[PDB]
Amino acid sequence: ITGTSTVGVGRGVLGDQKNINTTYSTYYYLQDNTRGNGIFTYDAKYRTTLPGSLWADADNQFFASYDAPAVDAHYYAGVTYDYYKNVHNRLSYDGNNAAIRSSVHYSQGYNNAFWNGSQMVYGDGDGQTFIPLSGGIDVVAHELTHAVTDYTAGLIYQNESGAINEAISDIFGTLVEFYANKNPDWEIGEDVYTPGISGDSLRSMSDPAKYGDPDHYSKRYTGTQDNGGVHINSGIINKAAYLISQGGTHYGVSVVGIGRDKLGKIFYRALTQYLTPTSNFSQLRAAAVQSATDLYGSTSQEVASVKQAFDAVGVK
Ligand SMILES: [Ca+2]
Ligand SMILES: [Ca+2]
Ligand SMILES: [Ca+2]
Ligand SMILES: [Cl-]
Ligand SMILES: [Cl-]
Ligand SMILES: [Cl-]
Ligand SMILES: [Cl-]
Ligand SMILES: [Zn+2]
Ligand SMILES: [Zn+2]
Ligand SMILES: [Zn+2]
Ligand SMILES: [Zn+2]
Ligand SMILES: [Zn+2]
Ligand SMILES: [Zn+2]
Ligand SMILES: [Zn+2]
Repeated sequence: ITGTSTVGVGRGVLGDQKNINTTYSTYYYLQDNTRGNGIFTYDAKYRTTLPGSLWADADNQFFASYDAPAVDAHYYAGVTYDYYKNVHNRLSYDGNNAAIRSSVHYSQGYNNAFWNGSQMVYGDGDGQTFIPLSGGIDVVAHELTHAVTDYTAGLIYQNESGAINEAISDIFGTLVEFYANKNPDWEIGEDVYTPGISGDSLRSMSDPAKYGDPDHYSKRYTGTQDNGGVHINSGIINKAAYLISQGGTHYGVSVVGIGRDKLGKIFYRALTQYLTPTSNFSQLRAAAVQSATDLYGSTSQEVASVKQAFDAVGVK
């Protein structure tokens, strides 16, 4: 809509207060004109029809419980936009400042969130397994990174390529969580998963085996479930990324950590320049080594640490 850019105030899913960019035209709308071609948040009204109605509010204050998932979807889309622009010089998910649209209150008791090719979609969860999924910044950024992948490498969502696709989304979901300084960790989905249970998550990047996921190529899942293990085998790559950043000793291989910024630069270059739709784990290693070589030089510690980390998880 056309109107005056304003700043409202609201509370997110976890009860935290934040300012959000809105647009005034009789009502205040969840329309952020400050980022690219805009960030737009919609009410799906518990239907499965998309996108629903552009979110309208009478007083620019968003403290109702019904408001909370919209506040966080809107705010965390903006944080993700800022991360890709400020850190990687990428303008929105397509690199051409495409508008980011999100719908909240999708369906009823729906324990999922997804990028559907043109917008974000968030369920509210069932209140036991999940609370509204836009409350997790790493979830938001994970799903928006699938859009980045679709517009660059085009990794297909099965077998090793699909596990890479998932791991890329976990890596940048985590780097956005650190960028925002929003209770950062190397776990995925901890802020919205099992509200009754403290200290768990959907999966761990620092210790995938904590939840039974593989942390070495020799332990990879080889069956047909989960599209060939896309959420299971991602642990192999997630552990390598953790080692590249933080260092450690894993299956007897010592890795010198190089930190989070260089992790992000190496993987962003690999994704945007070198990966293809059917890249496998071995090709990811080659792409990451070449990216580190491009950025830091063939004899650098950065290249040596990438090699060490992939050796540690058994990927040659
Ligand atoms: Ca209000
Ligand atoms: Ca996390
Ligand atoms: Ca929990
Ligand atoms: Cl560990
Ligand atoms: Cl371990
Ligand atoms: Cl470690
Ligand atoms: Cl170990
Ligand atoms: Zn997803
Ligand atoms: Zn995913
Ligand atoms: Zn966290
Ligand atoms: Zn798992
Ligand atoms: Zn899965
Ligand atoms: Zn280990
Ligand atoms: Zn370890």
